[PDB]
Amino acid sequence: AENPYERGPAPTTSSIEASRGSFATSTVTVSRLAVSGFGGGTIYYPTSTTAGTFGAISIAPGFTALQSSIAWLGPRLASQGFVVFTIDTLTTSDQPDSRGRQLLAALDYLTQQSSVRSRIDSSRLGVVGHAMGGGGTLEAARSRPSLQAAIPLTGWNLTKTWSTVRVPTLVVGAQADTVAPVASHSIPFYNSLPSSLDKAYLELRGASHFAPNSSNTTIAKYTLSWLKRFIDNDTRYEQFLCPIPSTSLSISDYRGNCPHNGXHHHHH
Ligand SMILES: [Cl-]
Ligand SMILES: [Cl-]
Ligand SMILES: [Cl-]
Ligand SMILES: [Cl-]
Ligand SMILES: [Cl-]
Ligand SMILES: [Cl-]
Ligand SMILES: [Cl-]
Ligand SMILES: [Mg+2]
Repeated sequence: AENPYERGPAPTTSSIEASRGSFATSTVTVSRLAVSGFGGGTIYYPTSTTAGTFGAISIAPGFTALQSSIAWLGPRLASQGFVVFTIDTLTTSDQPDSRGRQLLAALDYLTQQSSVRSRIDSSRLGVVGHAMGGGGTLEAARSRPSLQAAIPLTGWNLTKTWSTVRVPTLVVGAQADTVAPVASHSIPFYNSLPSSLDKAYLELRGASHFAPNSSNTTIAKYTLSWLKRFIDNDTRYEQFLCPIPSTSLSISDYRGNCPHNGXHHHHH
């Protein structure tokens, strides 16, 4: 294809909302004892060897949480054409800066040492995270500007200013979140990102802090579209991001610049 990184069939509303994409997937377990730098995890990967190499992401949980809290993202994203590494942290009490470093240590294990490293294009990587792990994605993106995408889900971080981030970032907030309220976390994060950066804010209507821990089609479709657009440079997914979505039962607020790779809109 024109885009060497394009994978899978042309997307539709149905395909980006489905619980699975078109790629068969498998898993590998990485034990705590096999790695240094992070708490092990689970690799979800496309099994096909005829489609080319894939981009990859690491995903981190929040304070006290285990990888089971984010596991549903594994098959859901991997089956759309990504290697997805859901990790445990060294301790459940690790703070956002530590989670950020562990996201990066996990990506380096994935691309340099893991059993699927040959299936990955190590130049096309991203980070996703929930809660303090979402705070970790901003920490990781700030440190590693070569990342292609960063997605904090209901993120928590005492640092509110992210004006040096150069990684395209989708900030996902939960409107009713009382643990990491959007007014003091997600929205400040989004507002402090550079005006020149490809970025978006997605607010889940009436959602709690725990919405990212259960199957959620709105989180899935926009996470997928963002990862496709920026890890794969896949302009077939631009249609779902630009013009920005209108508010709905699932979406209470959306902000972002359009078009990508080139003005800011906001729907409330
Ligand atoms: Cl539609
Ligand atoms: Cl459709
Ligand atoms: Cl491995
Ligand atoms: Cl870098
Ligand atoms: Cl700050
Ligand atoms: Cl809450
Ligand atoms: Cl909708
Ligand atoms: Mg890119």
